[PDB]
Amino acid sequence: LSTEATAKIVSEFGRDANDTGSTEVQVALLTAQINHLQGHFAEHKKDHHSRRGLLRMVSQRRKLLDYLKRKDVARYTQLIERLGLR
RNA sequence: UUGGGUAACACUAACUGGAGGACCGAACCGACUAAUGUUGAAAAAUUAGCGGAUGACUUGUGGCUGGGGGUGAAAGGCCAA
Repeated sequence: LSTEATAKIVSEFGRDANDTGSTEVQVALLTAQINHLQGHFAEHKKDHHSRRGLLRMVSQRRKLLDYLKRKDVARYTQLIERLGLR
């Protein structure tokens, strides 16, 4: 993931200016990495060690969403709708 | 295929679909048990009872391979009683 590719995905999801670590921002980056990693699975079926990597990643995202939906259900439906998870 | 659960793997339910030298059975094939017949209707036939059924299947016509040769899922079976 390129620098600008990361900085841009953080800005488009950033709640406000200078928003680096937020529920929607975090999950955004994780989702991205997950996508690239999942696509990395379509190929290299043998790469088992990487499978564990995404497991932790997706687990983190699952917990982040669980926290969000639990607190603000509105920000949740919005986040998912924008990304495309679930 | 749809729905649901899962990160994925894959799972569950419903629906769809319907293969299978598969099963019971028609064309049909086979033909175990008895009597009739046995100068018989018949040089192996009749009757009751009895077994099997989309395939490497069955069948018409045409054509090929021949004598100690051929042909034979072989029984020394068949090559016009």
